[PDB]
Amino acid sequence: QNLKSTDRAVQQMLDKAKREGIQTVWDRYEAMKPQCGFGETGLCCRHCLQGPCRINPFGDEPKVGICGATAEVIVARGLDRSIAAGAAGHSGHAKHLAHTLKKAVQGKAASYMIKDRTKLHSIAKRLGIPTEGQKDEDIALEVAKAALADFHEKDTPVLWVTTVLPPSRVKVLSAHGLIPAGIDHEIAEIMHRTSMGCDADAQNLLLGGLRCSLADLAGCYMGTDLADILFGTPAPVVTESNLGVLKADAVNVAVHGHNPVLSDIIVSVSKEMENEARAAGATGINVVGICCTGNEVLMRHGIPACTHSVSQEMAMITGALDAMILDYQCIQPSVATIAECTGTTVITTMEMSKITGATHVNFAEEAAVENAKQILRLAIDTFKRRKGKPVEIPNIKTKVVAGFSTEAIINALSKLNANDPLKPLIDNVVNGNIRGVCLFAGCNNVKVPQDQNFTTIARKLLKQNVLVVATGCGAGALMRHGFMDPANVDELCGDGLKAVLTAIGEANGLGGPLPPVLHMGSCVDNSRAVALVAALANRLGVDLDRLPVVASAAEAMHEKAVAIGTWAVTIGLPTHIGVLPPITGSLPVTQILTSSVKDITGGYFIVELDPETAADKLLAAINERRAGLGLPW
Amino acid sequence: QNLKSTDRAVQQMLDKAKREGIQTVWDRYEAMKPQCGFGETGLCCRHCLQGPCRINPFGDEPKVGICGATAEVIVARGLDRSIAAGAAGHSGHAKHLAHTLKKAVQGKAASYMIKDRTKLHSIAKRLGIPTEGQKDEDIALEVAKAALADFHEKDTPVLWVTTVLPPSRVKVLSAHGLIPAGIDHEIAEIMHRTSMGCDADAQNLLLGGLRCSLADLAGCYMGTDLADILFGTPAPVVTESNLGVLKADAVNVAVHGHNPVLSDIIVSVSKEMENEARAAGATGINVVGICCTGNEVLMRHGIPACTHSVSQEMAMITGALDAMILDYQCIQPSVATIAECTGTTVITTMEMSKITGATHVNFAEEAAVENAKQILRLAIDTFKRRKGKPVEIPNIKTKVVAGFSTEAIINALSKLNANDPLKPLIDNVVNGNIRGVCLFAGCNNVKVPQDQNFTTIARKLLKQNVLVVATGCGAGALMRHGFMDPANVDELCGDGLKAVLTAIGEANGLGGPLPPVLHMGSCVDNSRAVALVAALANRLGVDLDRLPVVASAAEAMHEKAVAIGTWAVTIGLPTHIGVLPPITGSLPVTQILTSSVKDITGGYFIVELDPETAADKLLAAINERRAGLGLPW
Ligand code: SF4
Ligand code: SF4
Ligand code: FES
Ligand code: FES
Repeated sequence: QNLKSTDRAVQQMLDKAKREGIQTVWDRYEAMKPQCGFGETGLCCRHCLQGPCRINPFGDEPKVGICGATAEVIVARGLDRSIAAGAAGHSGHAKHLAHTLKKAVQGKAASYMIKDRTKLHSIAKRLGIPTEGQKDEDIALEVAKAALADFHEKDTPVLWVTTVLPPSRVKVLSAHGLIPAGIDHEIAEIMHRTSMGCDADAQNLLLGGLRCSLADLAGCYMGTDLADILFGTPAPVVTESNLGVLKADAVNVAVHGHNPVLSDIIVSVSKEMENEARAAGATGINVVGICCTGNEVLMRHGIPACTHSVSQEMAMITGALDAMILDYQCIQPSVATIAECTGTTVITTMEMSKITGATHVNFAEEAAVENAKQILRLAIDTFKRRKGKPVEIPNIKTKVVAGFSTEAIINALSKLNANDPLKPLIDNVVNGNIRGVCLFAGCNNVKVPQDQNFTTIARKLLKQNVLVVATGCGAGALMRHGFMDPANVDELCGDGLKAVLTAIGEANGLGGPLPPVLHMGSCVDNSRAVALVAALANRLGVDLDRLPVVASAAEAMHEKAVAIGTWAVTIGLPTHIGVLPPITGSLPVTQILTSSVKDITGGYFIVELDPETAADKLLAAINERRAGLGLPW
Repeated sequence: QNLKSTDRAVQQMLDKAKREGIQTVWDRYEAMKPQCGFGETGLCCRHCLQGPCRINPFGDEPKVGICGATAEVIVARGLDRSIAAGAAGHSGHAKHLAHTLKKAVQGKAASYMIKDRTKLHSIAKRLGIPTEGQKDEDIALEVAKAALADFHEKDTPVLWVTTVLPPSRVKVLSAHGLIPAGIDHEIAEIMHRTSMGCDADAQNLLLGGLRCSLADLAGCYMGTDLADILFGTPAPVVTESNLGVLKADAVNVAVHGHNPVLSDIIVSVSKEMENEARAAGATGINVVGICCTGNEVLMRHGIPACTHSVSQEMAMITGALDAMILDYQCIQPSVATIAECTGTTVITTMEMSKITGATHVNFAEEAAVENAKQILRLAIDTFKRRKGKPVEIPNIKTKVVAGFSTEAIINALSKLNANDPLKPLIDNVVNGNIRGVCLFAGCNNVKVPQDQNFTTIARKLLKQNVLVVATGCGAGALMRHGFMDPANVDELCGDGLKAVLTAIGEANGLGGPLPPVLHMGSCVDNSRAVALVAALANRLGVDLDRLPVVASAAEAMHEKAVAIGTWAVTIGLPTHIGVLPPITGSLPVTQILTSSVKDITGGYFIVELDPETAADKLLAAINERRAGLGLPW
């Protein structure tokens, strides 16, 4: 099973699924092989009913689409639609939160409130909204109005782009026409320009893609900002991860999907119901996280993470998962079928994300607590049906220190330099104790043995003194293999990095170091990494494409991950992707994305499927940035 | 060549392309066969980087997508993305016009103005904008603001849906949650819900598709409304169509694409430049139309239509097409390559729609006349380079009576009943002289011999006394085969229909009938057919799904045509599609779209590739509607 996942708890559940005849994502992948090489290379188009069109990567006809679309047009149009789809997910999430904040401060949803007043006022100031003499509720109404206004054209560009990057970066982007006019405007323009008989110039198409990726960045930053207002900015927390966080004698409830509007309410209402759960024979309600909504409640509340991404079905295979509470995105719809076998109650809550065979409980913010109780009573009832049944929870978990919002990182660093917190970090980049920074982001993918690329690359970079930060299921991969446990710093980190993590941790009273990898949150919380990197660029007086900072979507899957990698390139970072995106069927598109975009944004994709080679390429990119700043490397 | 096109002028140009070795759309189609059956049936998904996933229509594995997506989910998600793409095109067009109207009345674009003041005031009244005591420019600013507001959520739904359908239809749609909240909002929600791990219930997905199709309807109606304000509501005109409208001794300039913002300015500036063209040896500038922008200037100015859709390359093969002036959508990008062979100057004008190898002249409304002169001077220069070269313009053209906006149809009918214009039409539906109404819409498709389905179906329906109306390239097909020439009424029309067309035409002083088919305009002007049908429903006091009115996208191609067919079903019409959409790989999705949607909206798709059978099915649908109104049939 280690060819499927490097996670031992997942391997144990794969053996249970095999002997019980429960088909998994890995079995469905095997059944799909060999996969279509036209789609794998990007040389397929179904944008009109004259299709499907395909182009042989090599050889004879077909060489061109029926309408005359070349390989470079077809590849660029498909990639642009993936970016637009990713932007539609992250910004759908953000829009949901904007509507929740508005309802809250209009008195329409009393289960929600302004929890981080400080962040509300800072966002208002950043956006140019006056706070002096204003009621918090009125400021929040104006922030929610500004959030919603960024979805459409108006007399300003998207402010969750132009106010969150330094002016010199905005200027570079504006000079190339890359600043989005409106988030949903750009998504629709992509769908228009990529439809039949429209845009048919690869560079033009890909510039539109870069712009739409910044609409995705705006949605991510907006979702982090609004979720911090509503639910609190994360601070360092200690918890655990992997399937051993399930407890046979508790009602085990996973929150899965993306939006904390849902998750966060499940967490508080579940403790409210301890006594009812005990009344049912359970010790209590054990809320656990899957995917980004799990990361949201891990970061804010220390809720333990059960699993992530490709292995999500394995939580159900234990037999102990009484409920899986879903909102949207990244939920394998197989979970509704598996539930018939495992007893789990799978519950959808959002009207635009239903799964045939799952129970639907409409969630309304206006009725959030009651809707939550309804949902948790189904969970308790499911716990009751499994009294007497043995379960197989692998007794495998790791310790996880997390909660490293950008505010938390700056506060930690301020213990070493109170009035210039970023300076101790920059000092150690300059003296070589920190070689650079790498952000691990994005998914697992069934094509890659689960977590192998994240852990292989992260081990090489940590030994070379790279400060590693992580989000989403990249953070999930690293947490489940111990990279968020400070007890593993000696094993994993180079001496320079160890010295810095230890100095910061001691100054923070820890009696030891920060963990090897800093968990910066969910995938929208890649925006926190942008805030940190923009702050470092501003403090140094250089643009982002001069910093020794890189990103790696080492096992990417979702259209959202393609959008994140594309905005990482657009804001100026060397950006590794460890699965093949469907671009290899066009050399000119590949050359743009891996080379000539350097002359546009200064960032660039590094496509590399072999993780040791990827680590070497990421180190070379870091070291090239060091050299360009005149630093030793 | 008649297996490729039923148009004799196209056949002649196909012989010229063959002996000159110029590859055409039909050759690229042959080179693509056999096409992929997974894509043809809809059983392919590339929504994440675990893909491509496919499902065998029959047999053994693969049976399910890697994430667990079933065939019905994959088929429904692909269809929903096509609807969203279509909505993105028509509403991109509409948004462009809204911005042009705003610029015009703010003094920012003096080449544009309020030409149809009457329509401006009626649209304002329909939208609820006050006109009394207001400056036309202020009313127009408020209409343009309302147009732009319909792209995003606000305190009202999309008004270019709810104000253009009768209240009883709005109520039906609202009861099913189908009224769009914002045009670009719905497009983005589709892209979100269809991304990996999101919506996975076929009925839920398809309800979202129906709602997004009404966003496309709103974009079409908004684009017709705004283009009528700016450029005038069409009234009946007489012109010609097919390649014989090109003139060897003139500078031949085709306007191609969709938006009249461009086309309409080319038309007036070209007459301004007669003397310059004569100075170059030409008799003048001969502007001709291709595709919908050609339909826009045909309807408003009587500009002759050269060709449409699948045969658009053939205009260039004549050797006489000096320039092809493009905006966006439905332009085969092959035209940029063919131009190297034919001498034509292909000029793009919109920054989101470029074609490698074509000259780009940025068009700005603020500089429209100067930009137009620049463009037409390239055309004159191209004419000069071909002095001495023989050309081969087929001497084949038809007479075309067109210009039948809904206002023009009502005015024509008012000559028979001044204060109740729709009553003479309804009287003749009741007495059986008019069996029903059929709208032909949408594209040609290289899979169908060009125009064969439109003309075969239209001949059967006209003999059975159906009033036939047409738009877009359906109108193009029928015009090029003589269906818009009143001299062909005796040949084509049943005695009842002939009597009505003659009575209306005589009352209009024509000394003869209206033409066999009424041209209602471009594809956004399918909204004119909606206005007529909604007016008839309102006058009868019944909803649209009780009228004997059907639609046929007999040779559909573009995602826009899929969106139009889907909103035709959503507003209550039986809607034929004469090519296979990628739904046959899911019986449950097919059953929804062809049968159970009748219980939701009262409309339904009729998929039928054989045109004689399609005509029989369309007549049965009309006659079932007649029977339900208690009428003989
Ligand atoms: S848009 Fe062009 S390449 Fe794509 S399916 Fe249609 S004809 Fe083929
Ligand atoms: S979304 Fe599901 S069906 Fe589609 S490519 Fe990804 S794994 Fe395959
Ligand atoms: S031919 Fe396989 S993805 Fe289209
Ligand atoms: S397998 Fe051919 S369209 Fe994907």
